[PDB]
Amino acid sequence: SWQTYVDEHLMCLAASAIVGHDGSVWAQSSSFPQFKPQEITGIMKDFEEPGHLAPTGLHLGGIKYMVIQGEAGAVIRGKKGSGGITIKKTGQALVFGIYEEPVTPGQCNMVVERLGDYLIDQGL
Repeated sequence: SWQTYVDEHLMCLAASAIVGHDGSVWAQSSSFPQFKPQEITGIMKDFEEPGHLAPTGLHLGGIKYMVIQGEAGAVIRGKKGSGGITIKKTGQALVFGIYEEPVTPGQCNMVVERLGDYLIDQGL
């Protein structure tokens, strides 16, 4: 099934998703939150303007994260409690990874990187 394909190729407590720059879901794991378009817009702006989201924090699914060091124009990183969020920009899409202990930041960061690696390799 599509969902078993997605769940085993994405990060699946942790969740992950591939979202177009226009905000449409290309694939999301079973527990990935619904999000708001304005949330995607501010994320797209932080990729243009590093530090943009830092004074207000990063919001996804209404959840507030503290912005930390990412990769300018390419990766956003956020922390909350014992978990956090990683967002990688590709040519056409955004890869999201959300994690909570005992999932580690490094586990999430690497699933996101691998997804972006695949998408960019496909020209997306």
